[PDB]
Amino acid sequence: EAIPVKQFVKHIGELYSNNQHGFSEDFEEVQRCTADMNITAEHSNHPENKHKNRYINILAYDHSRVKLRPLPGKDSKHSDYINANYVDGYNKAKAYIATQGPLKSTFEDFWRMIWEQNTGIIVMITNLVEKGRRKCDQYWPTENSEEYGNIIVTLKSTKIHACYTVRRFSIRNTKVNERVVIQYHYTQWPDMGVPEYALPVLTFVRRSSAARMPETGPVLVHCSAGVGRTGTYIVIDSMLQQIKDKSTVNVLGFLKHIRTQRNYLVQTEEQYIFIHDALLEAILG
Repeated sequence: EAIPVKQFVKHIGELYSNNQHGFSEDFEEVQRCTADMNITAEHSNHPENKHKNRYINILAYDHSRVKLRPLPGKDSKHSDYINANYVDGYNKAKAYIATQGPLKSTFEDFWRMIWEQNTGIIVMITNLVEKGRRKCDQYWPTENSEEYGNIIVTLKSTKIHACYTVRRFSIRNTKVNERVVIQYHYTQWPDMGVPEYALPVLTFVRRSSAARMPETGPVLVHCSAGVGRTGTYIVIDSMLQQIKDKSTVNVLGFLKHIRTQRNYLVQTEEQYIFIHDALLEAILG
């Protein structure tokens, strides 16, 4: 259960103490927290869906997976699949869709999901290629328009900040009519480990979070696998909201809960520590 901000701040000092022993214990607990739950991901594992997964070991649990409307005709059965899950936010079920960086073979699925779920904000926390590893394919028009199945995406504006870029698109469903989608793209996450300074990430979280408008669909959050940095964002954003609303915090409880909705959310102990670093800076700022 939640603890007051004052207690949380001291708890961080305790977690760091003794060569970070407490952070290691908490993280192991997270890693083991769904071990006995027998959570299935049959759809992710289906041979027909194999090419739709960026990473063989990164699944979308069946009970929380985002489903695409099936397409009529041949191979309709597995046309409902995307590697993506609903994930809760602070006091809001299904506040996010956590998903992998789309593949060229999944661009149509990705934009169809955006249309069908009424998503208005995309949070992207990766570069396309990082230290020679392809992490995500470019699913948006560099300029003008690109067509992804029945969704035509038009670039309207690009605003460049030191640590992130904001791209506004107009999208049109050729079978419907037009909607605004804003992509908050974080461009300075290091190729290895976590950012040295939490401040630019906090700023990115605050601004991208503030852009969520009432009565819209879940905010789409993705990185490469859609678990490590994606989980990190989700925990930070949710805990900031909790602190604002209640002056309490529940990082470990909240993270254990969302592990039930998508595998490996907050993938590394370094990310788990970074969450605390970021929340401490927010509290002190």
